[PDB]
Amino acid sequence: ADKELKFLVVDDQSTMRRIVRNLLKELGFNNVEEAEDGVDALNKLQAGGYGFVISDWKMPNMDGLELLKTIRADGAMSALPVLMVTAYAKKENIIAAAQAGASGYVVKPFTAATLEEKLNKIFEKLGM
Ligand code: BEF
Ligand SMILES: [Mn+2]
Repeated sequence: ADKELKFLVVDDQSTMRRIVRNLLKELGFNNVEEAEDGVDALNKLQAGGYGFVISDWKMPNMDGLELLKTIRADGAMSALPVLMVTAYAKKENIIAAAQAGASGYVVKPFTAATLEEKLNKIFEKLGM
């Protein structure tokens, strides 16, 4: 994928945002911004230019399933890649996120290799 691809990393825990941002840097992606919940995310997205969203689920103000649904329903951003990265591991959560249009889903805790693999799977699916 294009190394200038602009990522938005959304998680309500600063530790997890730092993990994901650092992993992206190792993969050669430095154009990375952060958000703390779905509302903060949407504000950043409105500003434009984003090419990929990595999102937590459990967050105050707007949770990540609502964020994913909002993105998918909005004409300006309906095709934005959204990778869910969450501690929710139950199949009903996986099903609800998949049905809502998630591009992929990673369960926390996750290894660097898992994040790379799942990002690549999405790049290949979308021809990026
Ligand atoms: F708080 Be997240 F869904 F891991
Ligand atoms: Mn959370």
